[PDB]
Amino acid sequence: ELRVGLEESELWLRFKELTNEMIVTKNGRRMFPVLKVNVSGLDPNAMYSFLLDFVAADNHRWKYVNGEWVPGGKPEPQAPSCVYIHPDSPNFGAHWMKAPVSFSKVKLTNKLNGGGQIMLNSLHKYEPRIHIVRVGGPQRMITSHCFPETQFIAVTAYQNEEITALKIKYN
Ligand SMILES: Cc1cccc(C(=O)N2CCC(C(N)=O)CC2)c1
Repeated sequence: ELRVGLEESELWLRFKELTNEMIVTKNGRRMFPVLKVNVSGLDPNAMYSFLLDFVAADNHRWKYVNGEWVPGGKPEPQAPSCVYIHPDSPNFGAHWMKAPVSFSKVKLTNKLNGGGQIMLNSLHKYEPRIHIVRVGGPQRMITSHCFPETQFIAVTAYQNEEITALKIKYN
């Protein structure tokens, strides 16, 4: 069975219990913590591409009001985010299973941009999601996995200084 696990869940859970935040910029900012995924049960010899996207966890705008994140009352449907291809793609099962698949080079932006960068809506809450796509093979196959532990609100600057401190402590 294809097994997908989150590396350093311990640390992600510290961020999550405070409400995690990720900076977005016009040029695009890398993520801390980095999404690192443990994958077992691939065909070592089959060919796969690893895809990352961000699901809008709800349809609301969030604001930091008197030291607390609170959703707006005016939901709007959230268009699905663009997909980031792990730059090791495509590659053999063996490659993907020999070390955690680490999305260290994805950049989160607030502006439609050249390419690579993933545009998110500021003050929306996001749930990272991967797709493992069997490529080249006779039968195309996709397996998808969500990472609740890695939810965050996209921000142009940190609101909760407890997050600022955790980010610095662990970077
Ligand atoms: C058919 C399929 C499905 C999913 C992912 C891929 C893939 O790994 N790339 C990377 C290289 C290319 C690019 N320009 O980034 C796009 C296709 C291919």
